[PDB]
Amino acid sequence: QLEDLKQQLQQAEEALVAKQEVIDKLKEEAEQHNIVMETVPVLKAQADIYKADFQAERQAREKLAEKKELLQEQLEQLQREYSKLK
Amino acid sequence: QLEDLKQQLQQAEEALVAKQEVIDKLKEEAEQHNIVMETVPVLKAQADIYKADFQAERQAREKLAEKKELLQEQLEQLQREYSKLK
Repeated sequence: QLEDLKQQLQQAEEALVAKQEVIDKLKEEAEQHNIVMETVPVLKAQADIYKADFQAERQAREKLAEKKELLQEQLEQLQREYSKLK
Repeated sequence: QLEDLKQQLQQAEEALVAKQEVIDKLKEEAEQHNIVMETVPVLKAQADIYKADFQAERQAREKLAEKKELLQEQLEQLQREYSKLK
């Protein structure tokens, strides 16, 4: 009854070495994974900065386009008004 | 002792359940990591699309800003010419 236990205990003792080595591999991979993981909030923040730059630029171009068209009309009307007096 | 051995055997059998779940946790985290990693080429593609649109937008804005400045000078100049005749 004692020898019977002694064998199933040494078997389980080796099975803990077998499982600790699996844990030790997965943990080392986990640290390599984490450094890579650090990059993701950085790429996300970069994508946001480029979207905002584009959106601000687009807004500026549209407003600028409106003013130019407005200026052109004023210039044409004024050229016509001036020609009448010269 | 038979009693000492009994405890050590049920504290090795339970320690294998305790180590398998450490393995099962690390493996489940590994799959959640790989899912976050898949986002990397997506954030990179997004940044590139926005970066290109921003650059195309900046060039159109800079051409529009050159024309608007020219019109403004043409307008202030014509205002000066007109004011001379009243």
